[PDB]
Amino acid sequence: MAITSKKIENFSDWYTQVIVKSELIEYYDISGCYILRPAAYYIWECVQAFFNKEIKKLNVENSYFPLFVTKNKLESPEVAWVTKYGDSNLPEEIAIRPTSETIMYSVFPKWIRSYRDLPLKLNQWNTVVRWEFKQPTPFIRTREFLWQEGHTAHKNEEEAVKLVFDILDLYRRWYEEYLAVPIIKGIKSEGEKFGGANFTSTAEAFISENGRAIQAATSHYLGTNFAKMFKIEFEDENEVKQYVHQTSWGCTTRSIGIMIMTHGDDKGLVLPPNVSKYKVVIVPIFYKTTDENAIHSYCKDIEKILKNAQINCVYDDRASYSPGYKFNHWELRGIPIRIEVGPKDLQNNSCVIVRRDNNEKCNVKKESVLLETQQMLVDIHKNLFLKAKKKLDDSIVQVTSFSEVMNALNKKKMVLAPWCEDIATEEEIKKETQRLSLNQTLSGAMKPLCIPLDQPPMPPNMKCFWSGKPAKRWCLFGRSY
Amino acid sequence: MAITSKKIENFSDWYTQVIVKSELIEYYDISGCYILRPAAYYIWECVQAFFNKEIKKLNVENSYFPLFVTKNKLEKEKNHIEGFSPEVAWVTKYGDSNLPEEIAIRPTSETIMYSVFPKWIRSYRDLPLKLNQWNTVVRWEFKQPTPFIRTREFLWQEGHTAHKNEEEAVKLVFDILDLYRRWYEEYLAVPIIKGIKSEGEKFGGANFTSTAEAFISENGRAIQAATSHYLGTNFAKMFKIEFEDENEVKQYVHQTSWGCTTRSIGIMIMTHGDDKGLVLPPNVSKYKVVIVPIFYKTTDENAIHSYCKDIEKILKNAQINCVYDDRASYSPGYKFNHWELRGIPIRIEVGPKDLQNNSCVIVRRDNNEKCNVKKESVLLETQQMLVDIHKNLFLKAKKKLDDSIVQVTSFSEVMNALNKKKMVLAPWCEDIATEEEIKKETQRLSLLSGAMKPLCIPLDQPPMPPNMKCFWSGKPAKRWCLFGRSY
Ligand SMILES: Cc1cc(N2CC[C@@](CO)(C3CC3)C2=O)cc(C(=O)NCc2cc(F)cc(-c3cnn(C)c3)c2)n1
Ligand SMILES: Cc1cc(N2CC[C@@](CO)(C3CC3)C2=O)cc(C(=O)NCc2cc(F)cc(-c3cnn(C)c3)c2)n1
Ligand code: PRO
Ligand code: PRO
Ligand SMILES: [Cl-]
Ligand SMILES: [Cl-]
Ligand SMILES: [Cl-]
Ligand SMILES: [Cl-]
Ligand SMILES: [Cl-]
Ligand SMILES: [Cl-]
Repeated sequence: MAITSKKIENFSDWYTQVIVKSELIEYYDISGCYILRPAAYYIWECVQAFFNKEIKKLNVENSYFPLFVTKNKLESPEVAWVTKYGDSNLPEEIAIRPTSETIMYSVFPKWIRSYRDLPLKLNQWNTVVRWEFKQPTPFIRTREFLWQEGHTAHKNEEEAVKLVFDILDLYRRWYEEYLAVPIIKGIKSEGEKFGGANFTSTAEAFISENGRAIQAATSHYLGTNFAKMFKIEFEDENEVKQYVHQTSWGCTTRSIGIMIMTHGDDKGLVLPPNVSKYKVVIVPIFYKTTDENAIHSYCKDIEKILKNAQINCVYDDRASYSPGYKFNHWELRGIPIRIEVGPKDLQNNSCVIVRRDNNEKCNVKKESVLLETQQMLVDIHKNLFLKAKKKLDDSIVQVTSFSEVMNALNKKKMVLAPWCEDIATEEEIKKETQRLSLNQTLSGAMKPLCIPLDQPPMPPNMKCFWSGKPAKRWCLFGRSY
Repeated sequence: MAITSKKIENFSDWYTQVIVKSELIEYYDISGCYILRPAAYYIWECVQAFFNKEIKKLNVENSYFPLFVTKNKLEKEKNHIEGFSPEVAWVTKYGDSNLPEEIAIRPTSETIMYSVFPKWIRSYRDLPLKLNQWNTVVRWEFKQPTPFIRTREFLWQEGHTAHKNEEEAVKLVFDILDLYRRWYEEYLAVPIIKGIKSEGEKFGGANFTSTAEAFISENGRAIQAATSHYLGTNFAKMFKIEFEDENEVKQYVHQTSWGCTTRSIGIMIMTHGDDKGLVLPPNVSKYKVVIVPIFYKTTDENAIHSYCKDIEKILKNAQINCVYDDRASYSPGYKFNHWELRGIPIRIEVGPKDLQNNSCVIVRRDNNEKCNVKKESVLLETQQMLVDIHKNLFLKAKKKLDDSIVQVTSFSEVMNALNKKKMVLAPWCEDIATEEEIKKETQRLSLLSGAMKPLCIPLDQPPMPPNMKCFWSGKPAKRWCLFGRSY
């Protein structure tokens, strides 16, 4: 099979082709739900192992809360409602969790009585259902998805904010160190922040081949807002009752999606080594051999070296298929490294190592196969990240006025604009960009993506690019998913 | 807090007290749904790690399939529908909107996965297909629930394979069965009986169902611990999962299915828990050791603090998780009880008298046996203790299992065995019609249901005399079968 749509030219078709033909995703007769085949679920398992290791160092503990919330306890136009079991009607409808704030925070008071019960730090690896009737995009925007949601309660605001930003850096490492994707850290505007949050912090990603931003992960400071709604109070060290200061943070399998859209090429899936089940595929070339079993033994001992070094590989000894067919088979599926061994290189005690990301063929003696493999795996990651980073940073153009924006938006860029952050302007900007875009399947609108944590200098009397009023801060704007 | 009910005299109240006060579960606003607090979810995490690494050796791969299924796919089922229909949860409203196309929450994932299996299996070159899911399922039963054991929503793994013939599939069925035995014995220290299920108790649509059964001798109740089904070609015919074999002729795949749930946690709790509360196998306790200081007005409290922090660092540099209970507001005895309630396998006490000797007291949660260890060896003895505790928990458990089986030849022996909280081993003709007769008559003579059901036909069969009759019908007995009250 082959990718018959160029990514730069027909992005959404390239994407569906890649995710189905690499065996990541299978479509399902309920739209917005997709089957995660082994190759994608493996990526999820990897980032889950990493994130678990890292949040246990923050003393977060894993737990599992129910899938169902009662109607009253959810007081939304996006929720699947259960009503019957078999043919009998439920006494009252129950909702499938779209998020678990109201499921968890209504039992938090049974656990929190005094300052000696804090901080409470829980995490869930679960599934949520968000039944939006807009159009789905696999991984990026789906009605059922896997995620992790963490929730903490602290005795004050300093501890809670510190954790919000510790989690945000763990999300940075999740994307950069495992998915080789660079992200922009920022604060969400108050029109786009989480409902009930004090502030929402965020990591944003950008798909430059189609000009779209994607929110990669979120860490919210809820403050005492949910504490006052659910009366989560505690006796402090002065016998005074106080409200807990709360955080919640989440990340979903959308991350896999962002990864595919960043590194994928026209040959197919390109996988960062850390998240590929097979890091190496060994492909024999049997033509012109003198001892087929010698080629077998040679490949199998390369295999033994690698997995004795904890490097998982597959030996593709299928006899019917040409070497070229197998090269394409494993390239499509994103295996980062291929080892070719033909009769000349058994004669030389060498083998050819091929990097998936640049297709550079390299002749290495077998004596240093492992070392070279390990080095290349590391370098593959570096290069995937670096290529992505420059692509990200060449996608942001600073503008001082709205008149420069549409042009920048039509070259598939993000605008860094000085903004007064007044909430009424978010919708005005969205509709104006929406109407101007209506002149050549997803939305033309431009929205605040985030106020970046790393700020350029604000010149003295800088006017807001939309309002003409004093500009509060620099904000990223762009089309998104 | 403490356990005020004795396991042997009020089992159900003992159980609810233990699971709540050890901070294992929390009760939820919706009946039959429970919160798994960190201590129980940790056990789930451990057995999941172990099972993942074992099934990956069998070349099973993890996957994730949707939570929902249309009626179209769920009714391709011939007898699967008979088995699961009244407990299926139905989603009818979406936001603020009822749409005709109502969808069901998975009670099990056969009809979800097998509906796409034909797309992935075309040739013998595609076989075997081996998939596993860690997920949640919903079985909304009208009967009243039991935390861990019978819940309306529960966590599990479900594994599903397809093979080119019967030999491969049956071999995998029993390899998975032994992985389940290892789950229970090596991690939960719970002995199980391997067996084959009766025809009336086997999974709907399965050719045969193999099973591990556990028994709670303190209330005479059997609990099905895990199952491994050989589905043969039943689901393959009904879902048209065919493949071209080596001669280019269509065949049906031979399928297996196997599952195990958070029920195992409950089984563990019911096996080892005692009147002091939870008793955890060390493999599934987050903390292996709790250090409690003992303060007497003879020595500096800071010297004891330093000593315990030394011990804690010794243990944590050896990858043994511990906790030093430094809390100044509570007595040592309070801490003893606090941590015995929560099932920590080992407690280390240091006071003045073992600080003077560079030693400490090591106490085992399973038998309260105390040891006096010099500091320089704490580590290794702790290590050995952790192993021995596990084996003790297993061995004790096994013998209460072996003493709980009464072998009978006549129904006249049955009630006296059931009312003495045993399961019976009885010669049985295995005709499906007799299962309901037995259930009803044992319910009617008992004072949770009093019925005894067929549990398993054990793989280990005692010899069967040539003219032995079925204990219930008088017809020639075929095999020995375990009967008991259950959950
Ligand atoms: C996979 C995924 C991840 C996240 N989220 C949430 C934010 C964040 C950022 O980190 C997070 C951790 C919590 C991200 O991961 C949100 C959705 C989602 O909203 N689903 C419902 C749905 C279904 C549908 F068919 C279509 C649309 C839809 C809406 N507009 N358009 C053009 C299409 C929406 N889905
Ligand atoms: C945790 C769990 C595990 C398993 N399963 C099934 C077998 C096995 C072990 O082989 C497995 C698949 C792998 C086990 O784990 C089945 C249930 C369950 O049937 N839930 C519904 C329910 C809810 C309710 F409130 C009450 C009752 C009910 C029915 N009778 N009584 C007296 C009470 C049932 N629950
Ligand atoms: O949906 C969200 O953004 C928050 C964060 C994780 C849990 N709920
Ligand atoms: O419920 C059961 O018993 C089978 C085995 C796992 C999937 N379905
Ligand atoms: Cl892993
Ligand atoms: Cl705490
Ligand atoms: Cl292969
Ligand atoms: Cl195929
Ligand atoms: Cl403590
Ligand atoms: Cl037996």
